Parts: sequence; structure tokens; C-alpha cells
Amino acid sequence: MNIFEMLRIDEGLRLKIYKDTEGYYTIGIGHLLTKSPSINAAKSELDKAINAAKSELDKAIGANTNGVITKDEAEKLFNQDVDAAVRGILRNAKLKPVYDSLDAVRRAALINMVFQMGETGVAGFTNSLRMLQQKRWDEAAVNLAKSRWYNQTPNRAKRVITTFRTGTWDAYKNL
Ligand SMILES: [Cl-]
Repeated sequence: MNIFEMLRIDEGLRLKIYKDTEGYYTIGIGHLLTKSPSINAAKSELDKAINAAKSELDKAIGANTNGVITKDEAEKLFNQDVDAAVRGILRNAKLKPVYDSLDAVRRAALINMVFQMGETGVAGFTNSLRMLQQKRWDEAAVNLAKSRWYNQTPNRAKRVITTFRTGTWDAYKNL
């Protein structure tokens, strides 16, 4: 088990644009494109938004995709996105010291959070980050669950939290 395998389990693999729980058009292995409008929005607005997502995807791939990509292209965006999450942690003054304090398995759990919510978002979990840096694993686990993150994607947040709690890959075994 490694960060790629871990995120592939959490993000899945879809070859056509879809909308995630936070209302973002997404594709591949968790590659975020752009925001979608309201479900009422406007027939006009919806088309506009879909085309904006397709335009984002075309720019990312460098080809006219019309919203569909191959598995190889999804894995390329995934390689870029994992690299970006790590670079985001290393350039961030709040995240880098926590990352440096962690063992390899827990480092993967932090990269997973950053991949899902971005650098700025995770850097704002000040209390949980302090607990992690102090190796207060159970406290960190309890604190991390008191979040919109956990309430919105509980099964995935539980796996990530169990990873911080135990420093093992148990939550991803048999998945
Ligand atoms: Cl603890």
C-alpha cells in the first residue's frame, strides 16, 4: 500500500465528467475541474457550466476531449495531482512541520487530505495539526471527526482518521 493505491481506493476511477458531493465537476481519479450551478440554476446556466468544465479538462489534457478521457490520461492527471499535493504541503508553513514530524504511513494520510481539500483547507485545521505534531493520535482522531469533512464523506474520513490513529494501513486492507 502506498499513497497512489490509497487515493485510487478513495477517489475511484471515472472516465467521464461527473459531479461530486461538494458540487464540483470531477473526472479520472479525483481530478477536480470547476463548480456546478444550483440544481435549479437555469437550463442556460447548466450548459454554460458543463462547457466550462469541458474547457478546463481540454486545457488539462491538451486535447479536445468533450468530457471523456482514457485510463492513461486519468493516471497522468493523478500523477500531477499527487505531485501537487506534496508540493503544496512542502511549501506551506503550517503543513510542512507536521508532515516532517510524521512517519511514512501518516504522511500518506496527510497527503490524502490535501489532495481532497487542498493546501489552504487542511492548513486551517490548526487544532488537529497540533495534536498530530504532538503524536496525540487518539485526540487527533476525535478532533478530525468534528468537521464538515467527516460529516460529508464519513467512510473516507474514517479510513484516513484510522490511518492517523494507528500508523498502519489496516483501514485499506481488503479494499
Ligand atoms: Cl491521544
